[PDB]
Amino acid sequence: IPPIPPVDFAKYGEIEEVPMTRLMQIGATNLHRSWLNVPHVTQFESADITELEAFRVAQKAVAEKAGVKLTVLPLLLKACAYLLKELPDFNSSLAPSGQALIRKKYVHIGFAVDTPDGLLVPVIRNVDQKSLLQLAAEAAELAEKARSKKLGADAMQGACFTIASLGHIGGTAFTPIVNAPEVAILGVSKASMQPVWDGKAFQPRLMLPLSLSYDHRVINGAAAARFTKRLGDLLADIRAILL
Amino acid sequence: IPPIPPVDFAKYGEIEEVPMTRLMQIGATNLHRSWLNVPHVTQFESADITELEAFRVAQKAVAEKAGVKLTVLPLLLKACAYLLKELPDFNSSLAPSGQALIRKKYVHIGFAVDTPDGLLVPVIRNVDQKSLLQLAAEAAELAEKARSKKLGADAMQGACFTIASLGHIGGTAFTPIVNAPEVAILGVSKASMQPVWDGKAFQPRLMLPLSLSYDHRVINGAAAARFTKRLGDLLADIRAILL
Amino acid sequence: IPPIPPVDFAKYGEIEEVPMTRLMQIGATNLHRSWLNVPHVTQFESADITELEAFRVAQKAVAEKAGVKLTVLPLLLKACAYLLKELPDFNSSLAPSGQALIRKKYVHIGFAVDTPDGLLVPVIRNVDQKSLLQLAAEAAELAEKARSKKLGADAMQGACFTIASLGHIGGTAFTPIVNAPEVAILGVSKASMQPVWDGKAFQPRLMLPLSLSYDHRVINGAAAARFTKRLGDLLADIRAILL
Repeated sequence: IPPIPPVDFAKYGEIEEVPMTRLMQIGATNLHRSWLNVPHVTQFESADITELEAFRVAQKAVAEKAGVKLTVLPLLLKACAYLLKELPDFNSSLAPSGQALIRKKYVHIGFAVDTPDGLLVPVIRNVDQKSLLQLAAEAAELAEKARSKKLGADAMQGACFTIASLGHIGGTAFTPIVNAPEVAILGVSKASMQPVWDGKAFQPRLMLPLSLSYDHRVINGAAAARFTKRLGDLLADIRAILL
Repeated sequence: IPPIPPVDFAKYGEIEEVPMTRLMQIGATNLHRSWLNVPHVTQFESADITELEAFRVAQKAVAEKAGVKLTVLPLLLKACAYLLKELPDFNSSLAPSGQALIRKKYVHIGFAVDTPDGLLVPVIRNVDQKSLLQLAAEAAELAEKARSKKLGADAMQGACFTIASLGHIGGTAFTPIVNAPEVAILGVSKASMQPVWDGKAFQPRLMLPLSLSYDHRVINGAAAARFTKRLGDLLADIRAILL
Repeated sequence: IPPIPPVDFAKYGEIEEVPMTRLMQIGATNLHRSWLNVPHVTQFESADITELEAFRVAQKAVAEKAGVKLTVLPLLLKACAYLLKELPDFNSSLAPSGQALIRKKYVHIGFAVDTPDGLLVPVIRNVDQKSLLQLAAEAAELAEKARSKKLGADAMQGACFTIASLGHIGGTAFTPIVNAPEVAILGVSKASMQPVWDGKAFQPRLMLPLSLSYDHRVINGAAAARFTKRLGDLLADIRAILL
């Protein structure tokens, strides 16, 4: 692939060289390898989380009694695990022969933690089997170990899917890059009060922006549209996970 | 381009190998070839289809008398054909010498049909010359043949542009991949009632999300912004196609 | 990278060959080189410019007395220059060794001008040091020279960042391509009156759509979300640039 021509940046003013941590360099390589290997499409959707939010906030007592903080992330992890089982092509990878998908029968999900040294994506194993306060505890632990460089490379392996949440900082939507060999990554941005037509008038609903990027070789437009539609449906009423 | 390292997925749990149809493999190759060849940009726009929708629904009698279903797709195909003639760089392809555009003087448009075996994009020839009930009939036929594997490879050729509609499933917008050697593809998502400022107050208008991806080597930002603006203008009042 | 198969386009109808200006061909090459080199992510945000707009319009007298037109572009250039200093990783480039960032201590910003011959991106040097009417005058001059082929290649060099504004034509958002070796580009689309929840009811605020594409090897999701959040914050109240 043609390289970018070097420029003498100091011809234009003062420059300074800072170096990249080995973590950034690793990260840089993996993103570039994914970019050139995966033809990316991003499907955008918004989910009504007004009732989910009310639930979160009411269970503040129980979560503190348990010592966990219950954010949107365990609710997101539980719903994507239910969906990764319903729509199995999202829980799979392209076999190196280019002619088979390896469908995984397990659901481990990674989530992006941005640390000073670079991006880490710890993996919670068997998300489909853990409860909201279990995933809350564990997500929190893995993030603290990630920040404190105590995350062992074992916990960075064998994910089937990645959630990347930037809702705590800002933004309306973004187009994340698939962590190949996974086949999809869910970006989540900031929730806002939005007018939503109730058939007769506009009601304020709290809306969560979702950005699903996927590997278009494995997932086609209709399948990905159906995945963010079911996810918006499960987040609007998380009780559907019970049936 | 650096390959993705193989992972032993069975170290993490049970896996299963399903194979890809030849159609998926073909599709996989073509998308990857487009991805690496076309520097992609997506221009997003929303079009007011309140009046278009009213028209569609009122002509339900005539369409049933004709045996056709009149969806948004023939209305979309007629407007893009008028525009492909107004803005001819969208109806062209980059010559293999890298230094000429081949402007096509015909308008054939493909539309994406997602079938079990994979994606098919049948082509309606000379969309600029057919009427809304003619394109309605023909689109329906080609889709049935596509699903029923009776679509002959002849009808999959020589398109100038592609419409990919996922409005029947969901989503707010997506970033489609250009089917090279074409130079653009229109993605269409779900219509929603939206408040739109009338100069004095917010009126509910039915808004259609449009996502134009284009080949930035051939089309620059201003030209693509002008294309989705004219398309939003023609869909808001389809009578402008008459003049 | 696998080439696109040639098609005999004349099998389908009349075709015509128009040639590409040398400018388009140069442009075509540079975009393709960026595309294959930079793993791109776009972060979308909206900024409340109601008060900025009021200010613009009230200073119409002063700007005309000075002979300049004061558009949104000098306001945008001043805010990104303040931010390029606050968040220095956006004002830097990846060193050819792949293992260092060259942080620039100067702020020169380019802006996209679409001319008949192709795209030109003139550079205003030391944007951080010039005033709103100075940047207004200079932006206007450079654009006229760009259109009139009088722009000397000197003024097309050593930019740290690019603003690409299509707000004067249309669109809701787009995904621009990073001009490598820069690490980010801000796309700006059309402002619309939008309902924005004031804690109790929806107020019409004039909202500007921002689309920040970045080089994900150098900038991670949280940093880019923080950059468009600070930019939305500075545009909502440009007086924060004074402190």
